[PDB]
Amino acid sequence: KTHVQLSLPVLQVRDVLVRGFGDSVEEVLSEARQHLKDGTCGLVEVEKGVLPQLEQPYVFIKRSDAAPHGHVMVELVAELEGIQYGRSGETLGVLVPHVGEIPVAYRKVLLRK
Ligand SMILES: O=C(O)[C@H](O)c1ccccc1
Repeated sequence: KTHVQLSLPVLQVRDVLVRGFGDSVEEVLSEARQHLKDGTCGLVEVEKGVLPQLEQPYVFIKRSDAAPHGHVMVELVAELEGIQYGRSGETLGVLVPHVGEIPVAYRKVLLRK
């Protein structure tokens, strides 16, 4: 399937133990996609002071369309040193590895895979 319904645990930035997916745009997009497949991906909602507490390159989920079965359609966009790889809509948050942190909420998304 081209899209997969996922429920992403929303984590507080100060709880996150592993603050990015790796060291290159290509690696972080690869690792994000793997963690989204394996159910080991969390979402941090972006506000003032969040991104400097996480590791670049960043992986964002961004709205790809204006929401089947409650699931917002999203795609992945990476960022390194102020350059974005991908073009998409509003940021829903930044993806990180999930290693057992307790979430504050779930974000229902339909991920373009
Ligand atoms: O196809 C799968 O195994 C799975 O749906 C999946 C989820 C997220 C990204 C890629 C693939």
